[PDB]
Amino acid sequence: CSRLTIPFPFVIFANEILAW
Amino acid sequence: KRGKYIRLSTLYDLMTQHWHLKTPNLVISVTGGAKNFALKPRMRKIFSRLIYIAQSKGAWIFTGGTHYGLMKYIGEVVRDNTISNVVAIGIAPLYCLDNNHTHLLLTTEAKVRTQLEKYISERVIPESNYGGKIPIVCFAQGGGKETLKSINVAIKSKIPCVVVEGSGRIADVIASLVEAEGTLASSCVKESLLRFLPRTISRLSEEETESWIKWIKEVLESPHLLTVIKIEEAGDEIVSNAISFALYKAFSTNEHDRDNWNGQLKLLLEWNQLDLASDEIFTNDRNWESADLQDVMFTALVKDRPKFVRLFLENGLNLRKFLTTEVLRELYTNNFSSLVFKNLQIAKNSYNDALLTFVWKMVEDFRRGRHPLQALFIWSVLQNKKELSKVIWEQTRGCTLAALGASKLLKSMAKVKNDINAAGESEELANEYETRAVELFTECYSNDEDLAEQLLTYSCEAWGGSNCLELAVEARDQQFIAQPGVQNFLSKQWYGEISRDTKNWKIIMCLFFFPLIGCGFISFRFLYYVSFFTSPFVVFSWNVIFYIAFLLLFAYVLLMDFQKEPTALEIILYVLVFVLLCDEVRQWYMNGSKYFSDLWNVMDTLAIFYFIAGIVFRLHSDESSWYSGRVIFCLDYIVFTLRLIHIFTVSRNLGPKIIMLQRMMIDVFFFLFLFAVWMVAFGVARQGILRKNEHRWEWIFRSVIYEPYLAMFFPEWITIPLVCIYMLSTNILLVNLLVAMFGYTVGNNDQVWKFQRFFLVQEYCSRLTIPFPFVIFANEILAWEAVMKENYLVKINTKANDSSEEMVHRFRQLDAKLSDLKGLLKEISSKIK
Amino acid sequence: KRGKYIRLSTLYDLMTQHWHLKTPNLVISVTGGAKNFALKPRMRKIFSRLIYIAQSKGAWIFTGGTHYGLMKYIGEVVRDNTIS
Amino acid sequence: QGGGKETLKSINVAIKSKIPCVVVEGSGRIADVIASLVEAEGTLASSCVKESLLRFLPRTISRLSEEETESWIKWIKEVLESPHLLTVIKIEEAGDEIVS
Ligand SMILES: CC(C)CCC[C@@H](C)[C@H]1CC[C@H]2[C@@H]3CC=C4C[C@@H](OC(=O)CCC(=O)O)CC[C@]4(C)[C@H]3CC[C@]12C
Ligand SMILES: Cc1cccc(COc2ccccc2C(=O)N(CCCN)Cc2cccs2)c1
Ligand SMILES: CCCCCCCCCCC
Ligand SMILES: CCCCCCCCCCC
Ligand code: NA
Ligand code: NA
Repeated sequence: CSRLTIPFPFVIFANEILAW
Repeated sequence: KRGKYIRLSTLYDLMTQHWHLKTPNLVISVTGGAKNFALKPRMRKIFSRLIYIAQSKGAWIFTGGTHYGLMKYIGEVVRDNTISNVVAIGIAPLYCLDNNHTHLLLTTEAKVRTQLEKYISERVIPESNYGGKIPIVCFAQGGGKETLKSINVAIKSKIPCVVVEGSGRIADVIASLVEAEGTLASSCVKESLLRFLPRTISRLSEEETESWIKWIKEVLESPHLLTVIKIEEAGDEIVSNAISFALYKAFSTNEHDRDNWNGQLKLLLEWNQLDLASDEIFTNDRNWESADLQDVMFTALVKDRPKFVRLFLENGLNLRKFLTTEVLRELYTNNFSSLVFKNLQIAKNSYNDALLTFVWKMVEDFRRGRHPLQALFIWSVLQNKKELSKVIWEQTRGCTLAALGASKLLKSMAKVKNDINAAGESEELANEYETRAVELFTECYSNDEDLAEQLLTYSCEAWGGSNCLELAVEARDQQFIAQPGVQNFLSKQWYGEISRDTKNWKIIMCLFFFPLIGCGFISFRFLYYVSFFTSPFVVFSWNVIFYIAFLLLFAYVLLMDFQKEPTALEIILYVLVFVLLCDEVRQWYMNGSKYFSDLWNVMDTLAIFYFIAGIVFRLHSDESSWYSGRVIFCLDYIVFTLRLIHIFTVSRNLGPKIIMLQRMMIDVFFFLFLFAVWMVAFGVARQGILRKNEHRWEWIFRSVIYEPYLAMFFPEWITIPLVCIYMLSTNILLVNLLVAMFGYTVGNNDQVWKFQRFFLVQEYCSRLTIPFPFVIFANEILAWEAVMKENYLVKINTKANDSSEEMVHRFRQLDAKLSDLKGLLKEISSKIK
Repeated sequence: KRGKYIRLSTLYDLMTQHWHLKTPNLVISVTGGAKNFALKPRMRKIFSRLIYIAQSKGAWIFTGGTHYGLMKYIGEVVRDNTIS
Repeated sequence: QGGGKETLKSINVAIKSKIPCVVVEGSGRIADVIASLVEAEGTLASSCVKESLLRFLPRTISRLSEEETESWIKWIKEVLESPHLLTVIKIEEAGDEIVS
């Protein structure tokens, strides 16, 4: 999941919770 | 952001009409501006359960809205509950204001606070739970003059009950001056209050210190308005055990509700006061007819009081009469949570079974418009009512069946990944309905086996449309099926009307010699042949014996026969293959296009369709396709023998090894698939390197697949990385081989194969009970387990022995005995004076 | 199916000679027509062990034969022991 | 096991007339009374029937006359004339085989 989120042929195209 | 403030020196309408809602409860916390307040782990817990109670009942919490000690802790628990409604109204060298109260109304302030809360106690309410009257409670935990007159002006002026506890300065005083009758104890206020808070008396005059004795002694003029949260109450639900007992005291001592037993019940039902409602209401000196216990029952179901549903049933309430046609539809759309019903949509669509379709349609026809007890049970199972559904289960008629249908309905609603908290709870509740149906059925099987096995196959009167066995295989309830009652049932369904005590070989030798059945050789249970040859152990033994003789005759046809004409041997080879196909088409039902997904049952059909093509090539009369009809018979002879090898493989390892096998079968099929992928890529590499560079046809695409198997059955610098291919292709294929070996291990093991041994034998018993050559020729027990359930519920209830050895009754039964000795010591001193 | 009834305002021979057997034990449960009866888990157990004892010793259990509270519970444990 | 006038004279006409033994237990209205008036010798306890029976069932006394309420004291005290015909299934007997 830390790779690119786009398929192979298209690689060339590219404090409120601490209170909880 | 919010927080409203009003400067102040008639009031109530400016906050219930302009601002917010009505009060079913109202709590008063009085400490005053104590800048210090020792919050223990206990006092942090008492005033955190209290705001959860005000969150549940919807109360107002009047306190002094300044940012010190308790009142800044009460404020910061309120914003903790609005993070995870509560209306904490605040009324107040110099104190700073508290930035956590919802509405602020700022010594000089404790008269408008009293005359407000004395007005809310004055009101008359048409909802009328507490006789109307809006329940007012006043807490107390600390010392000082201000919290002493707050208890005074509560109790003396009107009747709000007051709750204190034994941790503090003067709330410990009144916690000590209530277990004592000394004719108002005219100077024990001085004999208390000095030895437990010695520094406050030497700070003021005597005439006001005696006024504190006048203050305290008029609190104790009514001890029915004074509940004490004692220190030894080391458990949850002790604030509400004190608030409800304070509200029950003030309600029942009105001297008006002697005829109103029902108003005491609805009060004691809203709070979960079971052990108070049993001994103060249902004691048979009070007169109730068990006819007005029905609207109180419908409230005990919807607010999830499971202990009160049980108390209403055991005091006399016919649940069959109560569950009318409209109560179930005031329950499936009015009191059905939409998060479950949205989750019922996803379970019905993504993991669809025959039981869910009856459940999804019976939820719908109540929300759109007869076994009523089993509709209330599904209502309380779908919503994961953990302990209410255990009460309705004991009132159902088919109790082993409904414990399995609930265990399947939850196991399908726990297959939804929409919320893994609700899917983790309902899987846990399903695992204790399967356990509930194991130990009920072993109780039924420790009685006579002919009635418990009458109950396994009960026609259910359309519960879900299935018996207890069908509802346990589809649920994959491995614990219900691995129990010895169900395994003994199947081994009698497989041995048939033959007894299991005859021998194993004694059955087989009666196949080869029919007149041994008519003697006393076999000990089954006038024409015993139709009983012997219908048991599926004999049908399986004859079908394998026929299948070997079919293969020994197909070997004679292939070698000695088969010259040019299909003579009398080969025609009956069709007829023996035809009954191997006629039974397949009559078993081609119930497939769902998934019966053929195992490579040993699609192999059965593809061995005949590759054999029927051998009868096509047989009747062509030319030598160019007669021999092509022999090589398709000889290749099909190996397919028919591998099915015999697979029959011997399964039927020997049908036991503990049936999990190791058939997991290793799909693990070797994956290795052989990866080996076939590698042999294809070895074929392209070997064809691309060798000759015939551009001289090709569809010769290539049919040879490259087979040239490495014919290979199985210039060195400048590339020869050394050719070995690094054989050190990589050996590695990645040997790992797939060893994964196939040891993959059965990784992944209670007795109930895994006992479910599979049950599922395979019941799959074979669901075939025809006639051998291969003859396929062309073709509420009295629910009353019994109601007795068996009550014997079972006695077993699990009297298993509270390690909780009876917890001596919390014996820690307090001598406290009444030592106080029996205590009071007699005191009165004998009064006589000799 | 069964269940015999006699309207009544010397008696014993008309049930040991015409009807059934002799008594090694004889239990008397007296509550009267209490229309309400709080059956706890304990009182459900005391009056279920008792009928098992009368099953073992072969007793007669005289009670008020009306369908209310204990006497309808005593009756329905009796048919539970004739089922098991 | 329960209360009322009828189960009180049933214990009476059992014990007084002939000798069948009587078994009570401590869960009920007046069977809890005689479960409390057997661990006590007070020379027949001439008014402890009033010192019992009121603090543990307070609504049945204010439904009838006094001369029959004193007759209930006459009813209860002739039960206790023979305490060898009065077994109590006590509450702490949390186990099987306590009826027999
Ligand atoms: C030359 C041929 C004709 C003579 C040899 C006969 C055998 C090939 C046949 C007759 C006895 C048969 C067996 C009879 C008993 C067994 C065990 C039986 O397994 C069980 O009993 C499991 C118990 C259960 O499933 O509940 C399954 C069939 C099987 C292997 C049969 C497989 C084939 C057998 C060995
Ligand atoms: C090539 C071919 C095609 C169709 C049918 C056959 C004859 O197959 C049998 C022979 C003897 C006994 C039982 C069978 C037989 O039907 N089984 C094998 C039983 C053991 N796994 C099919 C199955 C039953 C349950 C799951 S699978 C052969
Ligand atoms: C379970 C043992 C069965 C032994 C086989 C019986 C004899 C088969 C051959 C009979 C001709
Ligand atoms: C380049 C070949 C190296 C030898 C391979 C040995 C594999 C043995 C597999 C036995 C399971
Ligand atoms: Na290789
Ligand atoms: Na290899």
